[PDB]
Amino acid sequence: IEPFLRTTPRPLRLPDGPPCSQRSKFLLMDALKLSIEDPSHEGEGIPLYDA
Amino acid sequence: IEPFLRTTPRPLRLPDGPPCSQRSKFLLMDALKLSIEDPSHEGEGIPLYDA
Repeated sequence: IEPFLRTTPRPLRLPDGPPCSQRSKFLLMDALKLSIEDPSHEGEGIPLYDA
Repeated sequence: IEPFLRTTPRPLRLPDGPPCSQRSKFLLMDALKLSIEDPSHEGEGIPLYDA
């Protein structure tokens, strides 16, 4: 058993290289939306005409 | 020339018979509406889908 002291743990060594790139399926914080208002008398509109 | 005094004119004689009936092409004072609101994105809606 080797004892685990307050000086034993070391930081994780992150790899080197060129910076990572986005891989999500859609934009997260850079997304821009075009918005419209749909009053009560709409129910469920076909996604194509909403676009 | 026969003079026209304040006792000469007589009221028009309206005809007799059963009471007259409506002949307008749409209801005037008995009409009822089914209404929907529209903001600004419904600009030129097809009259069939509005109905």
